[PDB]
Amino acid sequence: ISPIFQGGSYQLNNKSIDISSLLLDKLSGESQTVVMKFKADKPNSLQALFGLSNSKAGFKNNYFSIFMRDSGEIGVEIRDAQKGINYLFSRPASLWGKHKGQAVENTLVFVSDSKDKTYTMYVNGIEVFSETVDTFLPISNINGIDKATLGAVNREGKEHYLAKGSIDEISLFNKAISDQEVSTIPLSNPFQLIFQSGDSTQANYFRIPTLYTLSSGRVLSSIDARYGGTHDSKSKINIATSYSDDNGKTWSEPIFAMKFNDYEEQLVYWPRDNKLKNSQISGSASFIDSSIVEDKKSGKTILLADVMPAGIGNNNANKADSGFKEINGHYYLKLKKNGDNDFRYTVRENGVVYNETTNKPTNYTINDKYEVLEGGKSLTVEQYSVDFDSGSLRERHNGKQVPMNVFYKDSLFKVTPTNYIAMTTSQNRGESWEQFKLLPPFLGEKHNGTYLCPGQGLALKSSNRLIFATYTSGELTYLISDDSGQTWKKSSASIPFKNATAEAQMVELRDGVIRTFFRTTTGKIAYMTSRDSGETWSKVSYIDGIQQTSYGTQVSAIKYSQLIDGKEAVILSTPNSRSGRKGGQLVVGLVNKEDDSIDWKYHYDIDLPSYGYAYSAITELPNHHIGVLFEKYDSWSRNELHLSNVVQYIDLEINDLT
Repeated sequence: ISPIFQGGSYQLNNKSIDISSLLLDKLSGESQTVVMKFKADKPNSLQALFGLSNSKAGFKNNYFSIFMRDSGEIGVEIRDAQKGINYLFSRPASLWGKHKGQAVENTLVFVSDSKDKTYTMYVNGIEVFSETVDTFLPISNINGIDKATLGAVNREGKEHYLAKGSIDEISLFNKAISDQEVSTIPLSNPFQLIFQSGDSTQANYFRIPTLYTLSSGRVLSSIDARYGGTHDSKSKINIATSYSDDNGKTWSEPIFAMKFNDYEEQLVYWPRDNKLKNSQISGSASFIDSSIVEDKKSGKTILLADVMPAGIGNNNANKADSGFKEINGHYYLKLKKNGDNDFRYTVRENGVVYNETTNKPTNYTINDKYEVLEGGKSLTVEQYSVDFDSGSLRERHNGKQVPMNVFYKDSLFKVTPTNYIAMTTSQNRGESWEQFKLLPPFLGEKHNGTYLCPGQGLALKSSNRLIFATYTSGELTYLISDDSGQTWKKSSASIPFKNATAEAQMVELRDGVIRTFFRTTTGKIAYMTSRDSGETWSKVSYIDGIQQTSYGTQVSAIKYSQLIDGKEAVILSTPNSRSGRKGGQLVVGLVNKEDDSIDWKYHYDIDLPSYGYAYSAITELPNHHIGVLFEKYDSWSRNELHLSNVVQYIDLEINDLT
């Protein structure tokens, strides 16, 4: 249908605009849609874009408003004191501010539906909330409404929540437009989604993006597909991938690189209230943090990820146990059988389950998918599904049988409850992935697995060497393969930290020379250098000019193929903030050939200093543009848990950065 009101190009410069005469007598019926295209690249701390209020003495709490915060949060208030109603619905991290230095036109659609008694908010094509209430309050049925306002709310004759921004277009409709109709509204997005709610993964949440440019020109991405909200393991999480064959313009429907089936792949709206938001799926196996590399020799793509058995995460993982038993320099996965108190079994060559107590093979074998076979017959377990119908999280059997896997809660044979690293490969550049294999322990049988550094592994340009960075207490542990990932060895590099989340990414400055940039606990990004293709490592230095929080954030880094200002260039992606995960930047550094020092010369602001920016992935696209896939929210903040579609992709050119 057509709007009852439409206006545009309003400048909001800390002075409200009265549109009462134009709008108020147009409002009819109990359902309304507001469509608003607006920019706010210098917002106040808290400002209203649009208001409908009773401006009279004594009715200060009788208003409807659409508001935003300088955190990027968007929301509404719907208030009527006589009805005893004070609704506030909002979601953090819902907005863009600037892109390539220009103010972003956000497209906001708010639907107030009397029939379904539901309030729904979309921004930039993403539904950020949908709230159903028992007692519906039509936004223009607030008692004594007499003002329609842009850029403030009129309360008792004064301007509250004054805005700085612009509204280039605002339309109102006396109808609750359908989800279909919403989808036809043109957008001016500076970003795209690769993975998103409702896609083939059926995860409502995503974290830990990666990007890697393959030699064919295909760009590959991996990610944590997180089902039980955005929580780290323990949870249900799979590793998903998508690729682009047109320099990042379009992306394939995701497939899984690593998945478990003990719990259903469920699209769930995880609660965000303080009482339930820490609900965590507690009985599922999971994967977490992935990294990609391409091998020149074989042509294969290799993907590593951490693996967590059922109910396990890094916090409750057995730190004193690798989960393997050493027998003559060979390592075998340990297993515990139903009823036993110790691990009296191991998994041997060809997957033969072998009994340690009496040194003999059983009738059980483990197949390639880590599934349990008895006499060659597949054992099964009943799958779980999760729900909040009872008012709290329940995990229960759903009637479906799935192959029995040693990483499962209900399995006859269970692995050690600790963290592992697994590897999978693809021979068709991400169209399909093999069944994963566990990597051996690298620091002894009584040391838990090191933690994979998410992002890219490193393929040395002048050799067949492949390196994946990992970390643990007191060191970075580089995993090195010279044979297409068939065998790995470690190279330990001491770092002056106990228990740092030392997520590290590497760049090859020149042949055989690797600089690794890593997260610390000091508020500064650290680095070290190898000049022998990863065999030995320098002491640790720190970057000045970039700030992180005490707890830190993953940093992504690439060696740019082209010279800049006549010099070799490295590009880092990180939040630049001592306060939270926000103020995202790409920082361009020029290498000094005298000593391999780096002058951090250009800082490109991804969006506002106050808008969220967390884990990130960067890659040089085949056309020499830069692709960035990043968490556009504060993934540390306990206020920004469980948000949909905040991992987003943008395309940049070097001239944008400089």
